[PDB]
Amino acid sequence: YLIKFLALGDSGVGKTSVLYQYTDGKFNSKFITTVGIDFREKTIYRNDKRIKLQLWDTAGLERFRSLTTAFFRDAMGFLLLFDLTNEESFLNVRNWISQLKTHAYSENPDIVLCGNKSDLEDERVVAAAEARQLAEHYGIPYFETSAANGTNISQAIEMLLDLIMKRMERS
Amino acid sequence: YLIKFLALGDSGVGKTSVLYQYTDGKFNSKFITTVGIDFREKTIYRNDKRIKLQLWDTAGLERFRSLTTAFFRDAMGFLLLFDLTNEESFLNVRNWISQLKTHAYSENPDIVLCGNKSDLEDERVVAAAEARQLAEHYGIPYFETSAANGTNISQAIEMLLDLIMKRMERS
Amino acid sequence: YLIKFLALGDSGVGKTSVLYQYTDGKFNSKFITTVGIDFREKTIYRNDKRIKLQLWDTAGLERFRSLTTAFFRDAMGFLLLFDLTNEESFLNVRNWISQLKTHAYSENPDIVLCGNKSDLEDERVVAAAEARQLAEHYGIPYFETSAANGTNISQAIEMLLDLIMKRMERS
Amino acid sequence: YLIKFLALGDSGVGKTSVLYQYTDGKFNSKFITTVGIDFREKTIYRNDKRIKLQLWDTAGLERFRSLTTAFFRDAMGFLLLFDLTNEESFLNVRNWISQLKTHAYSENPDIVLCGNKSDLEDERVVAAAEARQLAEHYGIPYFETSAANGTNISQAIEMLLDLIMKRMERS
Ligand SMILES: Nc1nc2c(ncn2[C@@H]2O[C@H](COP(=O)(O)OP(=O)(O)NP(=O)(O)O)[C@@H](O)[C@H]2O)c(=O)[nH]1
Ligand SMILES: Nc1nc2c(ncn2[C@@H]2O[C@H](COP(=O)(O)OP(=O)(O)NP(=O)(O)O)[C@@H](O)[C@H]2O)c(=O)[nH]1
Ligand SMILES: Nc1nc2c(ncn2[C@@H]2O[C@H](COP(=O)(O)OP(=O)(O)NP(=O)(O)O)[C@@H](O)[C@H]2O)c(=O)[nH]1
Ligand SMILES: Nc1nc2c(ncn2[C@@H]2O[C@H](COP(=O)(O)OP(=O)(O)NP(=O)(O)O)[C@@H](O)[C@H]2O)c(=O)[nH]1
Ligand SMILES: [Mg+2]
Ligand SMILES: [Mg+2]
Ligand SMILES: [Mg+2]
Ligand SMILES: [Mg+2]
Repeated sequence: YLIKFLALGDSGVGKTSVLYQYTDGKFNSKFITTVGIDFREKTIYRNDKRIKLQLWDTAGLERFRSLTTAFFRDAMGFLLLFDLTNEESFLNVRNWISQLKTHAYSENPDIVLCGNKSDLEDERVVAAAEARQLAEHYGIPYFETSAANGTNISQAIEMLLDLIMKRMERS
Repeated sequence: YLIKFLALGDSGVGKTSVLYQYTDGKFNSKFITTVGIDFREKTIYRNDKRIKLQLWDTAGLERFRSLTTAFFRDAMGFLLLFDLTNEESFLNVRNWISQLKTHAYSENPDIVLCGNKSDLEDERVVAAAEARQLAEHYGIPYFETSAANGTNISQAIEMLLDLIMKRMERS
Repeated sequence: YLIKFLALGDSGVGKTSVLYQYTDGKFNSKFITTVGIDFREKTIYRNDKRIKLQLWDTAGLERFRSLTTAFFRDAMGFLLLFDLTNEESFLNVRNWISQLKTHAYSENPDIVLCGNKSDLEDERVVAAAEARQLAEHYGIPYFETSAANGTNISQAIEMLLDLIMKRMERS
Repeated sequence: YLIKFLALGDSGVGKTSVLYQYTDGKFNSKFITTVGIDFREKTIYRNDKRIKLQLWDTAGLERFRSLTTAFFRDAMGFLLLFDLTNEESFLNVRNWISQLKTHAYSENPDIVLCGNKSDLEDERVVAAAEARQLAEHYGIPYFETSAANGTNISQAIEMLLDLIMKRMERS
């Protein structure tokens, strides 16, 4: 009931800003383009249970992440993000979901897709339906998040917790 | 009938621009000198068959590529490029073809050499015969490509597909 | 009686400046933000014995340190530092002490926490009690060090030497 | 009778300029501070034999070199350089020779120490005797080299060839 999952996606998505909105309920706009392999942890109570939630952050400038073979290997669920203000990030989601399924333990591992930076209404480039459709072909939940607003952040992470808690219970 | 091969060579050759000309039939002149380990995938029909072609790109600033021991190890053919406007790139091809043969699975693995940036007629430095000769000593196909024009791009990749499809069939 | 330990913590703490104050008894204010994996060595006489002390320095821009699986794996004690003039460094100590216990050999390995840059009285941000309290919850020694002054440097390293010498003797 | 050795030392020593003086008998003053893991090869005739000499270059900004566990592991001799115009480089030689002996195959592996940049007479900082003394305590050959002049370059590499050829013959 230590629960570990991994946040991943492209550089600029906002997976550092997103974990901090959840862990600490506020928004640091300052963030070095991550070089290392950090994590924030925090105790949650969901289904009247003990959850030491361990939120592992990754460097956006590699898919060598999930080649960690311990950090990725030890993780139980994945939180794939993209930026709703660059298409490139969104288009890679297929390649991400793909490489997860292959290099992961289970054939179908527990994933939640977030389209971040939703507050940037004026720079939106990914259309919501197309996103929802991509969520359909894979049958994984989708949330339009903002680490600036907090919109759907808690929902999104709580879903991933609920998914793997189900997986844990099914066993 | 998922087919994986790896594009490699020196930094500036144009192996990112070349995969995008093939995948998407156009030319992005913008490309950050690759830091990560990306790939584009795409479904092709060659010999009335299902081809999920997986085009793996590498960072030009290492031969630590092919030390990937999974990414290189899992790949079935190699697409070695050089720039026809710097000799250094061309001269390394021997050292590349060399280190492939050694660190690869088969004694003779399936390779296609491309001399890229052929549109840069005014800055050409490698002479075509010398290139063809180098292709001779190793008995691997050679194409003078441009990611700007698309010239010989499709031909070149289709050849590499045809080679490993032959290898697959021979087994 | 070659003794190896590893200095680690965040970028800017002063673990390069601290090893040099100890090895060489003076202060180089010049220090490139470490890119490699250096060490200083030096022969010491503690409990009337031969000590080839090997002081391994790490790059502050990773927890991929302690994933070294030889450099970290071969080390016998750890010297965790933080800067008393940025809270972030101090707050990570928990996450450091945590990840050490997990990825290390022994359940409880030999650690000494240093709060560096104590000379920067005017920019002090971590309160001494809170630091001492953090040392309490884990039961590991704590020193307020300066690589500029030398204050508590020798004490701190000599303690870590004494701890693992005890561990060696107990075996 | 493929012979592999590895050139290593600190960033700025001149181990890229030195291999090129040997391979090609001239001096490129232009050299990006190496990021990757290159090698030059060349066929030599020493003791009336076939030598495919493989000269592996390393990035100066790590001792993670010799952690390559294939590139270092596959190498048969080592060519340690330092700059005669910075003491730091020279002082590390002990730590280099040390870490070689430990992480290498044989207890005493085949090493040749070069003090490079000897042409920079006006900026010389390491005194020749002190260098020769350091060579004495370890009993490995020493040459004062210049990649600018070619002075002692061929001698130095030919010695390392002769050493490991002896080791090969003794077996
Ligand atoms: N306005 C706004 N900016 C955001 C949002 N999420 C992230 N950012 C901003 O996007 C930039 C990078 O986000 P960051 O938190 O570094 O994301 P990351 O995906 O962890 N970066 P990397 O992949 O390089 O490690 C910063 O400028 C950050 O403030 C968001 O929802 N809204
Ligand atoms: N004119 C022209 N420019 C080209 C061609 N191919 C690549 N380029 C240009 O060459 C530069 C580098 O191309 P790029 O694809 O990044 O090369 P790379 O070898 O993939 N780089 P890296 O190894 O770092 O991944 C870019 O400015 C790109 O437009 C070509 O056929 N013609
Ligand atoms: N005033 C003061 N400056 C210090 C002290 N210790 C380190 N510094 C300064 O802190 C800066 C970085 O210190 P350094 O030793 O390089 O830090 P590091 O923890 O080794 N960094 P990295 O993790 O990037 O290798 C340098 O400017 C150095 O002078 C100290 O005790 N007092
Ligand atoms: N005058 C002079 N300059 C030299 C000599 N050897 C190398 N240099 C110069 O020193 C600089 C760096 O040398 P280089 O060969 O790149 O060394 P390196 O050790 O491979 N560097 P890295 O560790 O970053 O890979 C360049 O300006 C090069 O021209 C020499 O004998 N004399
Ligand atoms: Mg980040
Ligand atoms: Mg590229
Ligand atoms: Mg440092
Ligand atoms: Mg170099």
